[PDB]
Amino acid sequence: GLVPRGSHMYASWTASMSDATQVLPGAAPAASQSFNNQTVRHVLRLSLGGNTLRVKVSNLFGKSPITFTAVRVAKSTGQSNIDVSTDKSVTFNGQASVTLEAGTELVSDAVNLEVAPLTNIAVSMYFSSPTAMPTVHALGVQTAFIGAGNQTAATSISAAADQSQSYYGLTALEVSSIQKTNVVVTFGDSITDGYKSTVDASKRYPNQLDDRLKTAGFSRIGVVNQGISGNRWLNDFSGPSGTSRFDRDVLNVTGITHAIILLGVNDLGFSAWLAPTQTVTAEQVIAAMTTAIVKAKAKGIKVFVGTIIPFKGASMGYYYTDAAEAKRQTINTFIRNSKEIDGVIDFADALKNPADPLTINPIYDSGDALHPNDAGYEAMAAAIDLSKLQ
Ligand SMILES: [Cl-]
Ligand SMILES: [Cl-]
Ligand SMILES: [Cl-]
Repeated sequence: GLVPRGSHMYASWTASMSDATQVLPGAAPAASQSFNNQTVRHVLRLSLGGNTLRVKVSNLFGKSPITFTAVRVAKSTGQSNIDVSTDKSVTFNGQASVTLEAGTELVSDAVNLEVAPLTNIAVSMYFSSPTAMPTVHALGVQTAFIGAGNQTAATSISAAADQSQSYYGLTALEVSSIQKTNVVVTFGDSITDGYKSTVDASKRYPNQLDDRLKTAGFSRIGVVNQGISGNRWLNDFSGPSGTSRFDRDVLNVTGITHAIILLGVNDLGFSAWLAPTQTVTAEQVIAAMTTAIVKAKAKGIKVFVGTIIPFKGASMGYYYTDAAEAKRQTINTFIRNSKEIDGVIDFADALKNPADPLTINPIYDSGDALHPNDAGYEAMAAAIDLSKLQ
């Protein structure tokens, strides 16, 4: 009959945050980008539609407060353009300006803009003051547009070479519905992030998963992306360690019902050359995984773990090694035999080279023997049984 009219918020799009100034042990410290009397217009693809939306802004890794002088939202018509008839002020407890102390995040007021699944909205931020921004999602696989002055309500951004592929201080977009809704969180590294998939093409594997769900009729099963390029389970860089960020980036995602966990290859590949002081074992990796899994089951989430895709050829002797291949096979065997998880997604089986299972299938090779191409990410999405996400 009639669906109960109670309304709830659901994560429709996400981006995990990193500290752009944090560097590998022994490296020279890095500077953060800054804005000064400028506007950033982000573009993001919504997984779930609904009637109102909220915007989550973040200063999680700032060293000083920042002040969002204005935040606006509108439907995207491509490039930096918006449909100004949909332009809306995003307020924070009634205010149009909001200050976030260092290490905090804030959800905005609800905004009355009806939006559809698999459509692009634009979130525009204006920083009047000189603003350091170390809280970023480094590789968005998506063009952001920067311009002088407060251009948050403009038809487009007038700049250029002032483009980025990051997200600055923007971490989540929630939308409301009365419908029953599933939120699938994909948690991982570059390969969940969608690195070497086509920019602005929405061809990350969670994008293609989302496409498959909507084609099958599940407009109310959302997929949100919580990858971080270069992420590791046991150590900071790139981005907060998988274990330290699992509470924020998986457990606290608004409305989470499912999780696909795919992380580890950087724990294996960093120790040859990038972080020799950070050699880890397959057992230490499995210990972190099961703590994450056990937490998520304790909260009612259905947990799926993906096998580590083959990566022979990926800088032989400097990322891939025989030690890494051994650790990868122990981890894959554990995943494949675990009775603690709700299910396995055999990404490795789906994507391996039939000529040589230790390498990625050449037609899915972006060319570096590690990262899939668009076809490889379509193949990852195809490997997932949609009944698991119901
Ligand atoms: Cl096995
Ligand atoms: Cl499956
Ligand atoms: Cl089904």
